[PDB]
Amino acid sequence: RLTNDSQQQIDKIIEHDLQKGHIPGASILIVKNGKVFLNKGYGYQDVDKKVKASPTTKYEIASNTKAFTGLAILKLAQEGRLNLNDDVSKHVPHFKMNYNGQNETITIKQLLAQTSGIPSDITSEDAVTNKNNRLNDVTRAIMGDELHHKPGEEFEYSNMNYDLLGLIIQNVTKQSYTKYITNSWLKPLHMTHTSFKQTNNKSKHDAIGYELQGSTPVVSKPEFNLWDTPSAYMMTSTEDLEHWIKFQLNPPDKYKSLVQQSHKNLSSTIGEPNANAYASGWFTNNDEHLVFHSGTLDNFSSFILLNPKQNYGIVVLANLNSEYVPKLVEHLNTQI
Repeated sequence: RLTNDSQQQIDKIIEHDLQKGHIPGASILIVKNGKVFLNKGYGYQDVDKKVKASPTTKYEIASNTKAFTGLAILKLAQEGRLNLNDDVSKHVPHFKMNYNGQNETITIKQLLAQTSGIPSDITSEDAVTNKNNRLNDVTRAIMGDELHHKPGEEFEYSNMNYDLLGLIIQNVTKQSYTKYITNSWLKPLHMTHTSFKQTNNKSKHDAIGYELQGSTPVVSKPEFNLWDTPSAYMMTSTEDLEHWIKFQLNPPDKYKSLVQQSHKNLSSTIGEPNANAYASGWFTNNDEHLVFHSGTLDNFSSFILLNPKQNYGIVVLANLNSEYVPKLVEHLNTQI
C-alpha cells in the first residue's frame, strides 16, 4: 500500500470522486519522478465478501489493453516480422473488405490508426454470436458489413481494429495472442499477475464487476466475445501496471524509439474529451504533453494517463463504469 507523501489531501479528492460516482472500489497509482508516489486501494473490490480493494486487486482494464496490442505490433514491425504498410490480407487468410462496388486494401497502420473504415459496435445486437465464433477468429464477422469510408479517409473508434491486430500477432507469432503477450511482454516486464479474461466469474484476487441498477451497484457478469480479448479483456492490477507505467515514462534505451513511435500520432479525433488525435493504443494531446487512454466496459471503468515530459503517470482502476474515473485523473493531474 505504497505512499511517498508526508501528509496530503489526495485521499479526499479520490474518495470524493469515487463516492460521488457510486464506485464501490478502485485502486489508484500515481507515479512521478520515476518511483511510485502512491499505490493505494479505496473502497471495496467485493461488496458481499466485504473485501477491501488494494494494489493487488485485479480489474478488467478494458480499452487500456489496446496499448499492449499496439506495442506488440510495433515490436513485430521492428524485428522485421511484419510491415506497418503491408495489407492485412497478407496476415489474415482472405480478409477482403469493400466500399461501394469493390474491395479495399486495408493496411496494418490503418488498423492501428483506426482509419481502416470498419464499423464500431452493435451490429451483432445483444451480446452474442449466432454462429459461435467466440474465439479470436472474428474475421468472418467483421467481413459481414461494408466499410463506412475508404481505408485511410476517416477515423472511427472500433474494437475490431485492435482485434484484427490481435490475429496478426497470433498468425505471425505462430502462438496464441494471449501466450505471446504474456511470454514476450508481461513476464519480462515483471507483470507476473496479469492475465486475460475467460470464464467471467472472479476468484479471490479478481475484483467483482458492478453495474448500477438505479442508484445501487449490482454484480454484473456481461456476456463477452473472446475475439475482443486484444482490445478489451486484459486483467491486471495497479501493482503490475506500476512496471508498465515506468516503462512507458522512461523506457530503457533499446526501447525508447519503439515506445516513442508508440506515442507518435496516426490520425486525428474530434470526439474524445481531451484528445485531438490517436496513436497506437493511446489518445494524444501533444499541446498539453499528454498521452492517455480511457477504458470502459459495462461493469468496469479504468484510465491511464502518461506525461512523458515531467515524468509522471496517473492510473485509476475502478470496478464500475463511471464518468468520474476520467474526472478523477483531472483532479489528480492538476495536483502536479
